[PDB]
Amino acid sequence: MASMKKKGSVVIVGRINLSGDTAYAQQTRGEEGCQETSQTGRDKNQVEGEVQIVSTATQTFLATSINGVLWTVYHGAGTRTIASPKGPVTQMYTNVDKDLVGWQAPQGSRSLTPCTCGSSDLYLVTRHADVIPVRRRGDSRGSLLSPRPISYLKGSSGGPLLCPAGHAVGIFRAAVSTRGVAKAVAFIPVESLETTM
Ligand SMILES: CC[C@H](C)[C@H](NC(C)=O)C(=O)N[C@H]1CCCCC/C=C\[C@@H]2C[C@@]2(C(=O)NS(=O)(=O)C2(C)CC2)NC(=O)[C@@H]2C[C@@H](Oc3nc4cc(OC)ccc4nc3C)CN2C1=O
Ligand SMILES: [Zn+2]
Repeated sequence: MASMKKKGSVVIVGRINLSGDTAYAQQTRGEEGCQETSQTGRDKNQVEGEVQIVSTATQTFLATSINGVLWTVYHGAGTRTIASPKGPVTQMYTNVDKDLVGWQAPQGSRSLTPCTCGSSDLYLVTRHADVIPVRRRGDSRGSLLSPRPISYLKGSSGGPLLCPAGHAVGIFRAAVSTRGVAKAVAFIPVESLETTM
């Protein structure tokens, strides 16, 4: 009982910059700072952008702000708090049935707008700042126009699927793997987010 440890907070360690004409990943915190911040839950770094790169002590993935909520996957964050300037912040959404969690969007972040376009021509943003065209195939699935090994998608859960106009259509959740090649992806649709809200 005196032995019991507590899990650290999720920590923002970077972002995917979609500011200009060229998407690129930026790192804002190194490994050691990440571990220190995960234990204290005190993150004093300025936050910017819509797509954050986040890490725990053992995993790294993405988190996306939509409608003032920073969304990510349960299989990445579990029930963890997220580090913030005033300490660990408790999740305001947790749905294991959707593989979905969410915190209040960090101060200084920018939120994506939920898509109302009804378009099936989507774009998946990875942690390496790749913008991958994806054709919507269902309420929660889409196919990569150019399949590639799952290695290229690993670590991008929690990243956004965007419509042509830049609206949020869903949160990247899983890849459908066929002999190691990712031909389709599964995502949490924004409407499922808007419902949980
Ligand atoms: C829908 C399932 C489908 C039928 C697939 N079948 C086949 C044959 O392909 C199929 O299983 N695919 C898998 C191939 C993996 C190989 C790598 C894939 C690469 C990128 C992928 C986007 C990524 C990702 O990047 N994670 S991550 O960021 O690296 C990480 C681990 C740090 C966080 N998601 C990803 O890895 C997921 C995680 C697992 O899925 C779920 N866990 C949970 C857990 C929960 O509580 C514990 C509650 C709900 C839940 N719901 C899921 C759907 C396995 N995942 C696959 O994608
Ligand atoms: Zn749209």
